[PDB]
Amino acid sequence: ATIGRISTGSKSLDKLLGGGIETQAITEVFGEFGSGKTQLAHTLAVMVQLPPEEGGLNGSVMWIDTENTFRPERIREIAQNRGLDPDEVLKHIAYARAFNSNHQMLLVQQASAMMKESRYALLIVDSLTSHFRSEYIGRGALAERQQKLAKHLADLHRLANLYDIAVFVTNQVQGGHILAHSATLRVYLRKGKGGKRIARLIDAPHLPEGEAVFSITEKGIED
Repeated sequence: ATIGRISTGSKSLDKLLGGGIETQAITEVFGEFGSGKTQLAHTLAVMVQLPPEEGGLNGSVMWIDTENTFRPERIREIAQNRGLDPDEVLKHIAYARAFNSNHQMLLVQQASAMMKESRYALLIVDSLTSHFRSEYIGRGALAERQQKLAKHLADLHRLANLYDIAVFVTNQVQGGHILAHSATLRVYLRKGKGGKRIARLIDAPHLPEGEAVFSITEKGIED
């Protein structure tokens, strides 16, 4: 992984992303359940804690959970298989459930208070859209749903830039999922076979089209 970025754990996925995930930016990963999107989030929550030589930023994590995504048992396994102390890794993941889209937005707006006293380098939102989709139903509420989501993405981008944090969010295709303003780096995941998952990058403004295969292992993800 390159200077100032966080390695995903997979050398081929890092290459596809131009050297790993960036701070001061939003990486948005699309896929169905089983595609590896949440496995990648769990892996990043450990990788960011590593020193720069090993692909991290010695940073803490904030995890905003909108649908029971976070598995501390998985973090413990990944940490153990990457030579880290699992209890220390968990102590540096600030977990917060978001009960609705308003609460999800407020959690982001209030997050920087805890960032002056500890060095955070990663904010995960898993998932970005589940509350927005369940709360704003039909054509009569669609414009408001997209405006609210765009405002949330602007808040995340501001936080990312002010505190030098990588923002990593998950999503699902449906064109319900496309916004008028492109606030993120979009990565599309799909499930393969034999432990493999495939990532595709198709419309990045400063990265060419590409694809990468990675594996789900006891180390989280790797080639």
